[PDB]
Amino acid sequence: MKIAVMTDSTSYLSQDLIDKYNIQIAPLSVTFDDGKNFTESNEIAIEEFYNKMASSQTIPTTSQPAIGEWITKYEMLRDQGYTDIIVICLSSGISGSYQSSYQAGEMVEGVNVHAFDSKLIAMIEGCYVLRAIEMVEEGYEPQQIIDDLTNMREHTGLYLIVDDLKNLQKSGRITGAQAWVGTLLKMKPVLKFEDGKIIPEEKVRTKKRAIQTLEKKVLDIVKDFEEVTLFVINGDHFEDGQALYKKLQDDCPSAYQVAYSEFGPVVAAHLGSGGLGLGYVGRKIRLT
Ligand SMILES: CCCCCCCCCCCCCCCC(=O)O
Repeated sequence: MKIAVMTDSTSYLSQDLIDKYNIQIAPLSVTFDDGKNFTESNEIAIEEFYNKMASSQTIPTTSQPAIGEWITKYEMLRDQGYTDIIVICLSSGISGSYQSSYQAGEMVEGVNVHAFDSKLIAMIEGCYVLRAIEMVEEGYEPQQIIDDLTNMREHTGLYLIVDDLKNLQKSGRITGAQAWVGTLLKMKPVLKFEDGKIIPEEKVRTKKRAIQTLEKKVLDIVKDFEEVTLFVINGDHFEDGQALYKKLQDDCPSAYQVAYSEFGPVVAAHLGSGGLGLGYVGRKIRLT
């Protein structure tokens, strides 16, 4: 038995872990109305993408990995000699990448494809990849791995702050007067992941109080977990994410694993400039 673990680009794992464990990546894409297409990888400049998103009158569209990259990746893993492939995808409720990976897993002969719906995104999704790899190293069975990941999904979440009301207007989700009143009142919508769906939670004035609410809610949730791993997922606003990270380091005991990360173009295209998330998992994920 030879078990491998792969994922998509929305897991936003650092290139270090991808090189160390040789994790395969099915990249997503983001295309603008001008024809400019960005394929998610650790080589493109996120600053250029943010500058484009600012210099674009219309919001871009996002694209799941085409029903092809999964096929070649499974084929290469089978040619290398792998009996089982555990695939970790972003939330199937927000994207079709999980469905495309599952469908591609049916057209590849010679290896079992275990597609997993992480119901999350970013490093919170990459935590499933890290746990799967760790438990392959421990000598677990793919069914036991899927069971463990499903149990982990029960104690895993992500809260989010949207800062770009102009981006929400550019997508048509809000009106002009709404955006103006939100800017005047410093209104910052707070959202959360629930069963793979992004649902509203609070509407907090100013980004500072919204960050405090993020911390309060996540700490209240993880107080009951035997193991806690927190993740700051920042955007182009370095100061906000760094402040939240340092506040967590000061407020949380060392028994908590606090980490920092940043999301890429596919997430930024829908979150806008200044978005910031706090995610949690109820396990001690091996981040090295
Ligand atoms: C850590 C930040 C989380 C914010 C995530 C916001 C993105 C919502 C949906 C993701 C992109 C849409 C679907 C991906 C590509 C596609 O299938 O079209």
